[PDB]
Amino acid sequence: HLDTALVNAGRRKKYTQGSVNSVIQRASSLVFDTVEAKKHATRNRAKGELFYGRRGTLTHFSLQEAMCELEGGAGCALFPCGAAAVANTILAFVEQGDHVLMTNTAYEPSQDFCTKILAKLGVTTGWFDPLIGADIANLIQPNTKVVFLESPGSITMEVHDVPAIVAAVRRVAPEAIIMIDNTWAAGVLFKALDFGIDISIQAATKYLIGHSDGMIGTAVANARCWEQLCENAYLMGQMIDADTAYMTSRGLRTLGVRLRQHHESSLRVAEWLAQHPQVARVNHPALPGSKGHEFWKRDFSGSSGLFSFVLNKRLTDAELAAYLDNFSLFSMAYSWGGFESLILANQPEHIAAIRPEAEVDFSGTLIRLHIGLENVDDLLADLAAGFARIV
Amino acid sequence: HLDTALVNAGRRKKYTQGSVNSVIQRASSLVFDTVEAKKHATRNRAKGELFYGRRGTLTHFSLQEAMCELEGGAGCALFPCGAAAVANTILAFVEQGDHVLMTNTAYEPSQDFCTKILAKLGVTTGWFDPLIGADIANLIQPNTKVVFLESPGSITMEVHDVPAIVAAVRRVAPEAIIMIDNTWAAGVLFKALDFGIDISIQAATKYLIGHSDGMIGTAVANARCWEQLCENAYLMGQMIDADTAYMTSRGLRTLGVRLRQHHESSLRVAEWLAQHPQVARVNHPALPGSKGHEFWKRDFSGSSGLFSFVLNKRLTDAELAAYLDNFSLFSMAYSWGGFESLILANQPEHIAAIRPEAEVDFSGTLIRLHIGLENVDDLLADLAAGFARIV
Amino acid sequence: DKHLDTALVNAGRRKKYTQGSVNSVIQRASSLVFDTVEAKKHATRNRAKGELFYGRRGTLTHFSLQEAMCELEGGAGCALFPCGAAAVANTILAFVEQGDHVLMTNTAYEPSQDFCTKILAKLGVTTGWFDPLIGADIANLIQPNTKVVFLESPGSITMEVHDVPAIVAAVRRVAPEAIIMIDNTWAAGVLFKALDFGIDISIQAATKYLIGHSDGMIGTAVANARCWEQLCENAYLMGQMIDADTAYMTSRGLRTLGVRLRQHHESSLRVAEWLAQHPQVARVNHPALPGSKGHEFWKRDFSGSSGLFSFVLNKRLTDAELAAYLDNFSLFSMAYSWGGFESLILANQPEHIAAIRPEAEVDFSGTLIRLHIGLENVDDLLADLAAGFARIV
Amino acid sequence: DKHLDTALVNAGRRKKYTQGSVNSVIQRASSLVFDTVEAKKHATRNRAKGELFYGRRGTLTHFSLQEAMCELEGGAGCALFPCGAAAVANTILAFVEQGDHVLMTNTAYEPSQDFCTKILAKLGVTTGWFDPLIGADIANLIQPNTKVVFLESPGSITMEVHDVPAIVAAVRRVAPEAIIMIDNTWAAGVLFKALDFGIDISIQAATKYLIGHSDGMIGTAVANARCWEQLCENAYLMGQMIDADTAYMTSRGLRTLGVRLRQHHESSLRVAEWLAQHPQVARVNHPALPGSKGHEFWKRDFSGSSGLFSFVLNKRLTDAELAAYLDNFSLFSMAYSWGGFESLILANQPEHIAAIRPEAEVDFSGTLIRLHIGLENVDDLLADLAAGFARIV
Ligand SMILES: *Cc1c(COP(=O)(O)O)cnc(C)c1O
Ligand SMILES: *Cc1c(COP(=O)(O)O)cnc(C)c1O
Ligand SMILES: *Cc1c(COP(=O)(O)O)cnc(C)c1O
Ligand SMILES: *Cc1c(COP(=O)(O)O)cnc(C)c1O
Ligand SMILES: [Mg+2]
Ligand SMILES: [Mg+2]
Repeated sequence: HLDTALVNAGRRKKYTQGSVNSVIQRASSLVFDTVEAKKHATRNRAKGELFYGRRGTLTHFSLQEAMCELEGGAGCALFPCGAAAVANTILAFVEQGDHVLMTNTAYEPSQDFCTKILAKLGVTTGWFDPLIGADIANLIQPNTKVVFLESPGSITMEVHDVPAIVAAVRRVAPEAIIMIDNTWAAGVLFKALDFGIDISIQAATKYLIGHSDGMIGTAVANARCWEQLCENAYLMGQMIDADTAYMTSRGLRTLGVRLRQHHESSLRVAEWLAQHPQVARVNHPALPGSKGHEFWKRDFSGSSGLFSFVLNKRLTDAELAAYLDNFSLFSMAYSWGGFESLILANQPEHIAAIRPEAEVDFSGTLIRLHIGLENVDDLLADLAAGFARIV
Repeated sequence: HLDTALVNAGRRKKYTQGSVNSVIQRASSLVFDTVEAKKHATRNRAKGELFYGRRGTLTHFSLQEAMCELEGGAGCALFPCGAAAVANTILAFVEQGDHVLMTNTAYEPSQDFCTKILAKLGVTTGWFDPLIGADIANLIQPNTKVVFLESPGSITMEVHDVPAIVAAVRRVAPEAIIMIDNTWAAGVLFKALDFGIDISIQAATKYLIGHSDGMIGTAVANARCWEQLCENAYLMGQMIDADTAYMTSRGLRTLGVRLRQHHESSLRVAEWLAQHPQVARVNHPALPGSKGHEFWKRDFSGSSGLFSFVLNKRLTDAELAAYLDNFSLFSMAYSWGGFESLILANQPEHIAAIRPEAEVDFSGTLIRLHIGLENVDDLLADLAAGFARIV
Repeated sequence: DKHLDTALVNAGRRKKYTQGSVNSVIQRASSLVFDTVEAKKHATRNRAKGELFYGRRGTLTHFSLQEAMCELEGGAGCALFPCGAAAVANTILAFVEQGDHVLMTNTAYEPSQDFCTKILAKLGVTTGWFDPLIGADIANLIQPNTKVVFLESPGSITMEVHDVPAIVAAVRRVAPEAIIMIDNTWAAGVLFKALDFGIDISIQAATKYLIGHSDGMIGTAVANARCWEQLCENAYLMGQMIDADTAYMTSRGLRTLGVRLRQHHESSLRVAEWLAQHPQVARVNHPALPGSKGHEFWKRDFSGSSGLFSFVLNKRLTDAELAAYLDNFSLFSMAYSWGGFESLILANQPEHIAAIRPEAEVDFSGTLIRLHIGLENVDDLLADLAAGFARIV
Repeated sequence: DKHLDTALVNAGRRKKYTQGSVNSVIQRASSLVFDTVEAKKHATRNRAKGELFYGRRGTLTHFSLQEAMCELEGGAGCALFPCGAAAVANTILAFVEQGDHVLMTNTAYEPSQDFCTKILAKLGVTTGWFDPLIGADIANLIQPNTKVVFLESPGSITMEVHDVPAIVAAVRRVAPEAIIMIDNTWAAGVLFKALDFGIDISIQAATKYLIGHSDGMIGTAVANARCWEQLCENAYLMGQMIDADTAYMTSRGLRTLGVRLRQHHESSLRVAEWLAQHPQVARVNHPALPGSKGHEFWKRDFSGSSGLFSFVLNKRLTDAELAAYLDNFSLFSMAYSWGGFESLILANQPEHIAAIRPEAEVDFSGTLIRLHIGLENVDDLLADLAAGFARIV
């Protein structure tokens, strides 16, 4: 059961040394008692023997073991944040002349890494609609090396048909590297590697940390792709500090109870918004009628608390301020996955500008909500008060 | 005076909020009270206004201000470790078709980033002897974009003639990006940017942290190069956690008193080794006769505690174990810059393999020492006991 | 009902403490700098009133936690301590002097009892005991020199729930000026609103559910207006404080306390209901289980349950049987403390309990097993308990 | 001489605590897991002897610090506390009972005095006072019920150095069983080897030089074999402990303590020598300065100096002059505490000192300025002091 696995993942005596949680081992230098010990550590420098702090200490090894168990992978690479995990995981598998095929709903920093970093290094990026399904086969080029998924999509929440995409990729380019940004699912509500994806990337910053106070990225790879991910990310110096690794392991322990509350509350809010006269559409993977909902219901084991909705009109700048500046419980901030409820707004042309080679299908102002752990009736009252400020 | 600057750098009330040290602000989400506040934060997202944790919190801003003051730069980018700072700082300034010209004594992970990451991205790397001086002009190609220095060199400690190198580069390619790995000097014993270098990179892991228990990289850039460094490293997701940033600021406060002890002790050990019958040569920038010593004496304001020496013979594997396995105070580990004294050995062919397009000029076993804060007569007794095990 | 969830998310989070982040900043300090003599004078006058003065009085991080605890427990001030045992010992010490008498429940946490019998006694302060179900009959035990009446509901290990209204009313009838204190750790200070019942001070080992992850230690004591000044100043004369980082982690634990406690309640009551039907169980002590001692008071006076409870086996396990039972669990771990995400198991023989029930005997003869029910899947925990039963059948 | 530098680098760093790193691991815990009943029994028997048992007794991180402190101060055990004031109050409390008497130097840290007069007095323990230079004449003040003789050398604020050998010899002549304690904070426990002088317990605010950076609070008390058991168990009954992270940071501070103290000594003595020649200075109180009170004992009994000292101005500054002086320093900051990298300044009027010198009067009439000399360049600090003098001339 997932709840039991979350409580126990990565907690072995060699890391915990008698406590419930792993020790925090802060180190660059790791000491070798003999030349033979140093030789053994060198051979096992990527295999959980203490060698050098850039490879990790006991605290990192415990987190890596936990992530491999929970996401069903052969190895887990750690990064300073989610954006670093995305950028460096893609970079690890490309070279001049390669092509990346990325969903047009990818997180904007992921897109900007492709267009502003990869392109000048001779790696091209093409784009696809998140509902393309089996038709992605027609976009695979002779030089396509990476297929990059993100389900649900950033902001607009469209859910891919991963089985159809993976089957189509494997028909044309069996050896391609299929990656997913699996942050919304916290890597546990969608078991990406069981669907034939090669690498599951997360901003552990979000639900794994769970409290809006650490930043960290993870990438869990299958056996085919692990060695290349591990060694190439290491050549870029990617690692996380021991204390944040500890706080990520610690966040896992409450992830199940947190996610269940985020699901229950956010679906309640989504159902209520969907009936509301000031709401044109609700984008929540768990809400019937949302884009790709059928695939969410089939392929995921739950929901988190992040979603969006489109207002029945385009707010003026004055209305945007009246709406956003006067919430009592929702806070305006970037990021999500914590205990606090958050709100942000985007105009349609803002979204169109981050949907490469595509237009948007709405004209009202889009509101993205993160539903935290507050009482849902209090959150509904805050949203209702906001509606009254713009009616 | 440097000691007063080290105590005070980055400590302004807006970061310290009443304490001696900056507060530790742990955050991904940073809250905007109004739409206008969010617009202001966005405009100032790289200029010390709270915007998003990947850009930094008050704790990072304090460290960045300190590093800019101490190294005389326009901005300071932060990284998860020194290797990440090197890799990402080079990457920030190259594209397909560019050429990098790097000292053949560069830190081995820096070389491996160039040969294993850059090359397949269409960026070539050429090499130069660290004593090339003005003759580097003959190696500058039409596509040379970056000139990468490291003074003293890794392991073998050769000191560049930076004024001669910089003048020759500026004669041929005034616009080239000149970078230095300035870790041995802790960025303060050699004021790189005052010599016309564009970017000074450090593994803050070493002397800035000072205790072998944090990892972090920094890169301080002049005004010409800052915006590109800042934005391109950010697109790779590079950052450090708030707690390590705090521990780096904290390490600065004792850096002066620590470095003076490392200098005094390590020069004493070097002078003693230089008289010893079992020692063929001593590689210490502060020791008369060492390679580039004249430039160290002219261009640096002190020494740290890392150096090497060559034994009067090539140790067999049995002798290596007898020597290294039985020290009482020196420990075998990678890294350096802490309070503990460390020892490592390399055979000549090991060094030759990390001197691209060059051979080594010694045949004895090379021993690298980090001289910590222990009593120097105790360290000398430990070294003497080691000599007796191999005589 | 989830009534408190919004309060838990927001408690103590004011801009002066968070400075733009969601959580309070961590301000590590002994020295706190005064920019001017005028500022030093103001900080001195207000050194116990939330102006930065000296690290021993607190930094912004402590002030934020103190505000959150006062809001959640409805107090006038919150004193902080290195652990729950320090909170108990120092809160009692803050209100006693030579010649005074303490009246304490005989189900009090053992370190609390030992503080009374081994420290207070040699300082001229005597301690008497009462059965946890004494209710209004406590009036007969109050002496003219009784200064402190010390409650703990549910009781340690055996889980008996006081009739707090009856006890408080009797104390106020006989000794209105007495200081009534409660160790409110099991309720995490929020499932039983002690200060609303006329208790003067609610003490918690924040170590347990507030931290919630078995990795910090900290005590809190929230006092009403009548008692705050004496608690604050006398604990400070003993140098009592907590470090800023643990204060931050306690505030952080508050944010998930509601969702955690609901799961601990649901899972532990399921386990208790199953044990109460099991042929190898003689008795189940869970405040939320009908028939448990003081359950009617729990039902009336609490807003929920946590996950700690106990049960009595049908026999006293020998040392050998205790090893066969405890050494071979797959999910439960043997450890002290509780309140975390992990399920824990500990055994107490009946004679061990009797020795920590002063002036009383136990009313059971089997080994008592104390369970902390964590966040694991409850069916997996039941399978672990069932396997344990098979090892001792 | 740097004799202790190797010991400071290595103290407490054993493989069982460091597990491959240079520094001890940070083990955060309340619960400590017992794999078997046999392991729990062994941990219980050895719960005060460095076996993992419960977070309140310590984790590996605490054990490493305790080992380092016992090595450096030459003791049998080291008890840990939330701050220096908690160490003083709880170490004294651990050895007194109703009817006992404490004999304390009148230059003791004010919170230490207030603990005696405001806490101990109401528990039946009386306190008497002695001049710090009393030496062998202390014998006349020892009563049949004197249980504790409490030293502090140099004294707080005014810096008087005891003749510890003379005091100890007199105490052992009259009351051999008395518990002699010293607050050894100024020496960081290493510049004065208190236990080698026949003192029983050396107490430190590790907050100061051991932490060394003004950002952690922690008290330590290192006891000889005679007194360790009572200190350990009675402090534990008061719940006294420190968090694992602050213990780690204290161990970490030890590693640079030698290099820091040498700079504090060099710089502060230079400043003291300059002040002693300054026309606006009436007196300099620095143990390392010839002519200072008890300097001959400092020279004989200490292995070095720290950076805290004081001086008396040629006049008492009014409130207005105090602001002009203190508000406008560029490098010195106004704050309590000391022992860090930053230079600090605080003023005490002569009448303020007299009020904290029980049964004594002060022998100066100017404002007393206490300086902590940090790691800044000493010529810059002298320029800051010179500018201050110009503002009050
Ligand atoms: C938050 C976000 C990221 C980036 O993570 P950071 O830790 O903020 O760098 C990556 N992917 C998704 C889907 C995100 O929402
Ligand atoms: C240590 C080292 C680095 C790498 O720093 P890390 O923090 O270990 O990644 C970079 N440059 C030099 C010269 C080094 O010695
Ligand atoms: C745990 C316990 C305490 C002691 O708390 P510590 O933080 O471990 O000192 C106090 N009261 C109760 C009811 C406890 O169970
Ligand atoms: C600072 C001080 C103390 C108190 O230490 P805290 O950690 O601040 O409680 C004790 N003794 C002396 C001599 C002091 O100066
Ligand atoms: Mg578009
Ligand atoms: Mg070569």
